[PDB]
Amino acid sequence: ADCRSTDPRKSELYVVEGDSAGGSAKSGRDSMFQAILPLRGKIINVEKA
Amino acid sequence: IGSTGERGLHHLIWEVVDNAVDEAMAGYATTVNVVLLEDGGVEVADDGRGIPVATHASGIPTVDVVMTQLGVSVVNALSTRLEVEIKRDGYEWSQVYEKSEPLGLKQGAPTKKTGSTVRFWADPAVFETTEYDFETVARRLQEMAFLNKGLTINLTDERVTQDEVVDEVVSDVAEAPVKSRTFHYPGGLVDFVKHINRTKNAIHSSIVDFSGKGTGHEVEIAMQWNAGYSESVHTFANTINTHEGGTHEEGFRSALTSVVNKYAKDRGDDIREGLAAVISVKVSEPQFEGQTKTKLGNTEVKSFVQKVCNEQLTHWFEANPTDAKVVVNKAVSSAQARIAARKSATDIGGLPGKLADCRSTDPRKSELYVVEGDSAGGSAKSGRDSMFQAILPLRGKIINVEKARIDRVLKNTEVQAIITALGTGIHDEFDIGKLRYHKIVLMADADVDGQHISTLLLTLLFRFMRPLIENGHVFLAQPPLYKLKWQRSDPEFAYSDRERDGLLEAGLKAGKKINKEDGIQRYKGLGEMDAKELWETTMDPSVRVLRQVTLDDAAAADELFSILMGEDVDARRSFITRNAKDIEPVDIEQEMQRSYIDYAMSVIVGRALPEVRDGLKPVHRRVLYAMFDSGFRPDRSHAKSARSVAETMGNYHPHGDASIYDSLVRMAQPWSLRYPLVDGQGNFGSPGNDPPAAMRYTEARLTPLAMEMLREIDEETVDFIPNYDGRVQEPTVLPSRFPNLLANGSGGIAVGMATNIPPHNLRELADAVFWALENHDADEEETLAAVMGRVKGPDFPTAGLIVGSQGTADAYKTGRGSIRMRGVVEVEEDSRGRTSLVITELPYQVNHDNFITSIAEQVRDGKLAGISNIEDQSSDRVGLRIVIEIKRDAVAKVVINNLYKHTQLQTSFGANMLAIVDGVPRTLRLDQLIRYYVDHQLDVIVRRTTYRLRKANERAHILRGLVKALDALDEVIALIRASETVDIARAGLIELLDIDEIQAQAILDMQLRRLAALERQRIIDDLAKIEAEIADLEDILAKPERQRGIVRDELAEIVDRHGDDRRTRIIA
Amino acid sequence: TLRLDQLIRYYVDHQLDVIVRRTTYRLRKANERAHILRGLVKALDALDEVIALIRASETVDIARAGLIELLDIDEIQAQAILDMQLRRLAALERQRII
Amino acid sequence: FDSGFRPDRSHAKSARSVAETMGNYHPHGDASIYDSLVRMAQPWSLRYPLVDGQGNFGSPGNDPPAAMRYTEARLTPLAMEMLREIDEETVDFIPNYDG
Amino acid sequence: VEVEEDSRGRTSLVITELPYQVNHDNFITSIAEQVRDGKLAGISNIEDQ
Ligand SMILES: Nc1ncnc2c1ncn2[C@@H]1O[C@H](COP(=O)(O)OP(=O)(O)NP(=O)(O)O)[C@@H](O)[C@H]1O
Ligand SMILES: [Mg+2]
Repeated sequence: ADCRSTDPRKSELYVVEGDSAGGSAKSGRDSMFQAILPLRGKIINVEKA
Repeated sequence: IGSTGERGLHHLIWEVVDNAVDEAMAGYATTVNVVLLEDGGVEVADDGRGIPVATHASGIPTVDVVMTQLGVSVVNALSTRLEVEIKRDGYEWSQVYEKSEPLGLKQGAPTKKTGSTVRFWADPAVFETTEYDFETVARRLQEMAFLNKGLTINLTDERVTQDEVVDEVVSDVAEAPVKSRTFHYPGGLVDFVKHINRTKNAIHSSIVDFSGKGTGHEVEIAMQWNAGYSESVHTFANTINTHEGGTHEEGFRSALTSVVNKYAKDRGDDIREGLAAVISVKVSEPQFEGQTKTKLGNTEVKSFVQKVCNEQLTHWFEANPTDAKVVVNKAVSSAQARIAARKSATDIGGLPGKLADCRSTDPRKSELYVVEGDSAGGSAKSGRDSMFQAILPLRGKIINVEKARIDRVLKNTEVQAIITALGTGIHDEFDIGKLRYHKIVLMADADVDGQHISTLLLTLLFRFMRPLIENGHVFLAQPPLYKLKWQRSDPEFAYSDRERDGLLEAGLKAGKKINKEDGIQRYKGLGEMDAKELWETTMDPSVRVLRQVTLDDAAAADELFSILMGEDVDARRSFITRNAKDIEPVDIEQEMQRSYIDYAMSVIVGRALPEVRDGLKPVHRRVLYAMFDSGFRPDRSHAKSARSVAETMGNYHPHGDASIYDSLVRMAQPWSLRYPLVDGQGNFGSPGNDPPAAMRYTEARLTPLAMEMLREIDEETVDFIPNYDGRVQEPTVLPSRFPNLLANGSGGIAVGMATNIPPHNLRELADAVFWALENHDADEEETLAAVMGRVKGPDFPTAGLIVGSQGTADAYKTGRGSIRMRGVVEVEEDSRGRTSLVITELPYQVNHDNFITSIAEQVRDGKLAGISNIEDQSSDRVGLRIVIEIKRDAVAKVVINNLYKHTQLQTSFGANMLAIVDGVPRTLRLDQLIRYYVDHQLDVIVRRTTYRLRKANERAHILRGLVKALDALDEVIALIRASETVDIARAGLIELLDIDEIQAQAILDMQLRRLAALERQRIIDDLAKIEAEIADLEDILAKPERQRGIVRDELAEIVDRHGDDRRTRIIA
Repeated sequence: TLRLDQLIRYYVDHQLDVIVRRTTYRLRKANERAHILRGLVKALDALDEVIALIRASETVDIARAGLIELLDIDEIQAQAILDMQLRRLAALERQRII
Repeated sequence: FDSGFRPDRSHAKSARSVAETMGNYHPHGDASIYDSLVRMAQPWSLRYPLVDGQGNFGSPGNDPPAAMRYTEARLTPLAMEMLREIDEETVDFIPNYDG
Repeated sequence: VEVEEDSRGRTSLVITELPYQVNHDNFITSIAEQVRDGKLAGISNIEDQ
């Protein structure tokens, strides 16, 4: 859910999980400089991987 | 007669009709009129010769002689009244029989015209039911006209309710600006095979027809071969369906095989594989053997039919060789396909651990019980008597064998399992000798699942295992209907509705105690019953009642199964819409019909269609009510979603939280409902691919609009019915003080039929309701004109645009129309001259995240061009912002146009005005939806006024009772103190003051705080307060036009505080 | 990870705690119910005057504070009397309270 | 216990006992709850069963129990001793999922 | 395990009890497969009575 702002200085990335606060973080945000990455699946354990 | 139930009750009709038709079969009667009467009788009129009226050999008229002997005599025997009108010998007669008593034949008017008429009323003191199945009757008469090439049969049903769908072809549209059917088939058996191969879709075009005159008989055969996978070879011996077989069948088969071998020299089950044929024999002295009274014995008929078939069959192949060629290219295909089918080390093979077989080696004393795994799997396996009972629990899904090829049938595990248990083969490999259990007891629930399974198995046994039914090895468990649960005594089990009252009264009268709300248990599932209960009530031979599945007409049963289980959706749809207001030998065609309708409707009402009155399916209704009754009103603070889900799950809808929360959420989502019924808190997803948060996290409560949906439900404004565990009462419909169906819309597909109603504006809808309220006495044609105009079209929450107004006017005037929807795109240039189209509005039901991707993948595969980027800049603060970057070479106007072309940015909404009107699925016009809602609202008001009057004359009685005690307080208090017990004090009150046991208990249960001066005056003033209300509601009842007004004003108020400005703009 | 004795003793210990926690609460409740019955029994002796008082006061709050002026008791004890249903003033039921 | 399903009183459908747990104590999917309910009802599972069931409660084989709408279940004389005087502040209490 | 017989003359071993937590139907299965695979010989038949 990318923000308007092109400049990374003023940009902001919010990493959620769609199941938790995806739908709502997407609504609440100042879309001018805020982007939402709702994690919609199972993340792996990258330790001994 | 055969049965005291429905099976035997119909046999009377056949015993009457069969005489009238075998008169037409003599060639004297042209038309037979069959009338199912409103009361309970049956009228069978005809234009035959006339029943012999004059005095017989005995001395009493021949009409009376035929009515009390061998036949039709049994009709009069089992009749409370049987009238016989005869038109013969230049005059017409009366002859009436009162409870089988031949009273007298009065000769009136001189009729030079011939015929007869029999009107008989069945005895309810003898039969369980006196209600005849129209479809059962309808089907058997249809074949009666097929067998006789020049006869008309006219069936009419009188007891048809004012509204109900009567039509054979139920119109997919409009339906607006006595069930009758006529049978006449000039083709004969030719017309019959056309009817058979209608759906089967035949290879060749030439129907084989030939007639064989006999030395004491007469045969007629019609044939056609199909693409289909089975033999539809229906046989008849004197209008009787010889389903078992007989010499005419085995003579035609000999002569048919000895004909297909002569034409194989040119260029068994094998041949027959395709064929749909009809053998119609006439035998002078026919005698039938068989386990059923069917199966023609007559050995000379074999030699006659084989001689007729030999000569006439070869002849067709000689004269029509071009079709004869495509016949053998199906027959030899059948051979090599089932040849290849044919074709392990130290194996038991006997169903590993998916069955629990009986100790008994002998099949004669052995019983197999086919149960559903989760239904009676464990309880049957344990309750049983292992010495002779086996349990095959079906742990899986059963295929709809009806149209499928024997390949997919035998693959399906649950089908494959059954065959392995019985031991007998399949079609060719089938040998009844190998039968391992001499009783097959199918046990399944009354629930929508159990009925769905019964249909599936009765389809299978009828097709792939017909001998098992005929020989009478297939049964149906008859489990208890009720469990009368006494407090001190052990429970008694009732199987009948009548039997319950029996044990209920007698038991109470004998001095027993039962709860008078939840005291009786109506079973729905076998899962309910304990192991012990299961043996004592439905498994033990010493107590049980079984139901023997008997086939009574295979040709009519072929029809029933080809409709409900077949591939013809429009025939099936129609049947459902017609039949919507719905030890012992049982008919297959009637169990199969009841089980189908019950399942068909449960899946229709439950998930497919909204009610016309309140627009909801039961789940939403049950969420809203559990919420209301739990007190999650808008005044009070939100409750965790889980709480509402739990309250619905535990009391009204006991199926997994899954669907319950899924509906709760939809009613909360402002992009889902035009007028949201739920007021949510937290993450309730997005119009993209974002789900809502867990039920444990989100919170919801009713909206003040949903409060109008519920408004005064507690005041007996709707009919309540007992919930799944008959512990509480659940409403059949919600009051709906605003028109929910049209206001919010409705979608849904289930069992062939689907609905798709759009959402509308409440303000525009109130206008049309006020018009209907006011202009209460106006024509369907005028009121439809008025509703359109007030209502200017659908008003989607997601807003957008409605392009044109034909599909809009279509769906209003018919009930089916296509509504074009478009999205609002704005254009904004950058800073570096880079233009970009920004989607601000998208049509209703288009998924946001699924849309962006569509464009992305369309651009990726070249189908979309001039697009360099897509961004979702949408938030709650800046609405929808799907930002499409367009190239500097590309023209923004054409890109906007190409998106309107390919993508979801433009999509037409297909409207379907389907709704459950009086339990009947119905396609409706805008005015009908309006007038049915006003109907509801006017009922709601009188009912509300009724309860209010009752619940006031109730209170006033008490208050008058209390006031009486306040003035007599010194006496009242000095009395109570002197009396030793409460009941002694209560008796003294009824003495002292002329009051009721209820007015006196009001005094006793009265707290001391209520005696302080202000509170006495509170009771004094309350009585005169309530007495003023009583005066009013008496008037409200008295004046119906005053109630019409209440509706208007109460609804204006709702649109004056909750109505809103039109979201989507209608354009052209 | 525990031996058999570790499990037996941790059990016994919890039962011994369950008893004291109960007895403490039972006693805590027994004195609560006692002061109430003490309140009502006191009111049963003055019953004539008690009844005379309640009806002589317009509101329940004048009657409540009047029920502490009359009988030397507390607001919880005075609310126990006011909420007393008339039925509880028949001979057998008055004897149940005493 | 809180819902009053003592062994004195008649059997309540499993769905009522399930809905209550899910309602204000454990707000998850009914399967996890009902599965626990069913275990305490099975005499081949618990040596001393805590649930007095009624209906198809599966088998020690591959037979599942019936739907929660069908089976009925209540507490056991022994499970009553497990809850013996919980109302009497014999144990510590904590606030539930919503509080 | 009890060992009944003298019916037709043929002997059989009837399992009257099984250790705690063995799935009955997965056990009958287990035996039957071993028998099909030859791994368990002598067993001519298995059934839940
Ligand atoms: N419309 C009719 N006109 C003249 N005679 C009739 C008519 N309908 C019935 N009958 C006569 O009524 C008689 C009595 O009926 P019934 O006892 O059923 O004998 P049946 O028809 O020979 N045998 P069944 O095969 O059992 O119907 C018949 O034998 C006919 O002769
Ligand atoms: Mg007859």
